[PDB]
Amino acid sequence: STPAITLENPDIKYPLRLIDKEVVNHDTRRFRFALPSPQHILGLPVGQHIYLSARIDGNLVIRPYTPVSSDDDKGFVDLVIKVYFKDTHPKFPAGGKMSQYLESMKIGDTIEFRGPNGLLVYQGKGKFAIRPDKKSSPVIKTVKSVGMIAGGTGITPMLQVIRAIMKDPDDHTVCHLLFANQTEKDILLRPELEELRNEHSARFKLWYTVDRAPEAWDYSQGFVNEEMIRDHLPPPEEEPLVLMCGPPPMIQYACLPNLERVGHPKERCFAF
Ligand SMILES: Cc1cc2nc3c(=O)[nH]c(=O)nc-3n(C[C@H](O)[C@H](O)[C@H](O)COP(=O)(O)OP(=O)(O)OC[C@H]3O[C@@H](n4cnc5c(N)ncnc54)[C@H](O)[C@@H]3O)c2cc1C
Repeated sequence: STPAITLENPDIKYPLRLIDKEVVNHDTRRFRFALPSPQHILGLPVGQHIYLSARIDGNLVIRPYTPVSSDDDKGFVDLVIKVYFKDTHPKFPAGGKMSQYLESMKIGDTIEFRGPNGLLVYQGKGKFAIRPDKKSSPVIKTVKSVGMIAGGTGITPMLQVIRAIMKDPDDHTVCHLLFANQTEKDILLRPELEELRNEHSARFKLWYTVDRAPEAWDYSQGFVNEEMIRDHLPPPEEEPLVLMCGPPPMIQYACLPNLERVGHPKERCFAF
């Protein structure tokens, strides 16, 4: 038999109860929400995400999240969240709406989840099903390697796919991640990524870039560029699938132009 799923219908909102909040570091949290019973699973295909929705300061706010849990977890869903506090970044004085709302929640408060959503589903052993849109059907793309470019919060769609691959010992797909952040301090999920590298280096390649680097830095500095894509993603000759998730100036200026310069087919590069 299979566990009961939580996300039965994508147009229903499921208010889930907050049961634990971990302060990972000053501005990073892990929020654990209870599913309807301890024996439920979320019901989120690999490749897809959920949305959170709430009335925040009187207005509707909806945002996508990819849990760090999986359908192997019974009874709960975990979200890792970067909190964007007001009065910290000069270009974003108000901070972030949903992330500050999450930070304000009390244990026992609920928030609405909906899903699953997204045009890409990983079907295992290198096979991806990618819709060109929500009523069109998908392209069952099969690849030997996956190039992944994440910026900031865009890591969690990548991590979900990486973990699904690594846990299947008969999945020979190789994932190459290039992960960009503002600073070293601002990197999400570094221990988790480095554990995967420790255990699965043959199938998981890891590289970081930071906009500004610390004194002691072993990786790259600057925005994603042509050289980083040549050096840290599979070559286009091997026809990898290229996945991206990051702030829309990152995708537009740093990722797509440079993927094209290396020779990857731009129009095949998928943005979560
Ligand atoms: C598929 C997918 C999965 C995602 N998964 C996650 C996840 O697991 N965890 C997660 O935390 N986010 C995730 N995100 C990002 C998420 O959807 C929101 O963009 C994020 O929570 C910020 O929303 P907000 O309402 O707090 O900010 P908004 O009010 O929408 O602010 C807009 C933008 O302003 C920038 N900004 C605001 N304040 C600051 C600040 N102090 N410093 C730097 N930049 C600032 C940010 O880039 C922010 O996105 C995901 C996005 C996608 C597309």
